Amino acid sequence: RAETPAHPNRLWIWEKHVYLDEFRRSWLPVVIKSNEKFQVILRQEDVTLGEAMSPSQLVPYELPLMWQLYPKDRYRSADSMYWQILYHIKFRDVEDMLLEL
Amino acid sequence: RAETPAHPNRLWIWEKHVYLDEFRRSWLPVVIKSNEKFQVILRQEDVTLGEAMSPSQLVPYELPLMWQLYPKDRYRSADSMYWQILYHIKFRDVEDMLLEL
Repeated sequence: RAETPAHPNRLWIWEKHVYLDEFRRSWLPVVIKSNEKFQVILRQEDVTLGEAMSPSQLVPYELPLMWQLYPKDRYRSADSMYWQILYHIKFRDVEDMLLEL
Repeated sequence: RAETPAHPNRLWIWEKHVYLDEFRRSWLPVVIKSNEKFQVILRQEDVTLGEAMSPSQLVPYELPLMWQLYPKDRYRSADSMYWQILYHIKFRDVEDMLLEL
């Protein structure tokens, strides 16, 4: 039930639905709470999915196509916004990431 | 001579020096250019094949077990490496692609 040190470097968007990193590790956004700053819980999920799909065939989105880890552990949105890392925890063979833009 | 735009989304290692894609197409590495990093010539031409090889089976390769195409522009190797597919073409029904680290 503890947090995860090592953080992914990049979170490409695969599907609307699905993000992939450099460890070929699928992450899915499952909730997007909002009040000023929204927050996305990307749960690591198995796949059993494919076909790297385009922005074009994506496309209107609340979340960036890309997510780039910066020197200070902030994630930067493909559209120049910055997202704080809220946690990279794990709860019973369940590994989630919650980003707060 | 013939720039082709839809390149394989997934290179699988069938054996040593034999890859396949989603299409069950044959891709053949003939040259690797150790310039300072890797340059890999891949060329299509189907070869009759049965039981694929195991990674152990194909032994510690020059090449990877699998390349998988990311939305970014590039193929991720089974090793967190990325490869610049610098060209995809055909010279008289002759498919060629170049992959570099």
